[PDB]
Amino acid sequence: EQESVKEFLAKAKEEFLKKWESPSQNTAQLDHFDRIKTLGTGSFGRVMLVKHKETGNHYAMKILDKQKVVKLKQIEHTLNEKRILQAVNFPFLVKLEFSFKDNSNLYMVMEYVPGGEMFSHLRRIGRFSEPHARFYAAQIVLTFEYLHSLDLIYRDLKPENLLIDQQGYIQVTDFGFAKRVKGRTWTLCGTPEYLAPEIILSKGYNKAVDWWALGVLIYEMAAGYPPFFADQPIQIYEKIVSGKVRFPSHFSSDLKDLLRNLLQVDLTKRFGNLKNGVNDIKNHKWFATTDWIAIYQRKVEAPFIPKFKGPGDTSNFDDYEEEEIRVSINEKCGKEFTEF
Ligand SMILES: O=C(O)c1ccc([N+](=O)[O-])cc1
Repeated sequence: EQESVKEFLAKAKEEFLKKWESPSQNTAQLDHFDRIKTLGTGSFGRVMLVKHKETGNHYAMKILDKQKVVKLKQIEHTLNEKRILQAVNFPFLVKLEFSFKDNSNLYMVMEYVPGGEMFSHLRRIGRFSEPHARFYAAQIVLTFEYLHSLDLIYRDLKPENLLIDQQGYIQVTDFGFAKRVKGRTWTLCGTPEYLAPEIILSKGYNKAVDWWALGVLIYEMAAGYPPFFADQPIQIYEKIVSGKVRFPSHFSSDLKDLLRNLLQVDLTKRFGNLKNGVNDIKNHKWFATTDWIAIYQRKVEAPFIPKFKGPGDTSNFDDYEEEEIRVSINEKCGKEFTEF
């Protein structure tokens, strides 16, 4: 509770609110960019590496098909995503550089993070050592302290959404489920292995779901697999709600203790959601070696620098069928996306 942290977060919230209340809109257009490669694809959108034709800068352009967003009931989520991203500012949050829309699609032009997904690195090495997991975890703790102070819940923590930058630090990406919430919210969203019990059980839930997800992430980083793994979602959900977790014997006692407090089924007893808030996590013995300010200032040497050749190198991302970016002659779903 150092006044220094209080004053930092008060300024952070002031700056967020000014942008939140007057969002930027329509700051580029599609023909300002060349398409390079598809980096990922989903049921209503895609991410493509693009290059700005005048500056030469590379970006990750997320393209969402308006009709599919509507069909999959993602309108509000998409509006949340863009309004939040244009208003936030933190060292471990990916930057939204431009946004715009056309007759068919919504576009969010993000910084490109060439090291690829944490998930790929984790799966290639098997598991991270505790110091390595702790370095990433510390960045997530600080990022959640920031987001939660702004009344934002992230709701999609998982290794695929954490990209590794040129200095070996995290960039949190994919704000598709992020939401500004005072009090409780109810939507079923997230990824199965990372869902808190109160989401599975259809309760009104709060920021404590992000702290649960951090427990899942730390476990998965340190073990190589998530704590509630099973072959089918229903089996995963049964394990999540059960109140039981098994730890590998290689985990330190401090790690097990922290994880029991993050993976606490009773949200009213979960670290990050008690009277001392984030400080119960920051002051835990597992984080005793963490210099929180040095992490924030990016002065700690990272566990590894991803291997890549330059800002246009796509070698840490995988290969997808290349599909057209078609723009209809007629405006689709204009009313739904007026504010974008
Ligand atoms: O926020 C996102 O969804 C996002 C996805 C991918 C990348 N990227 O590939 O750098 C950046 C942001």
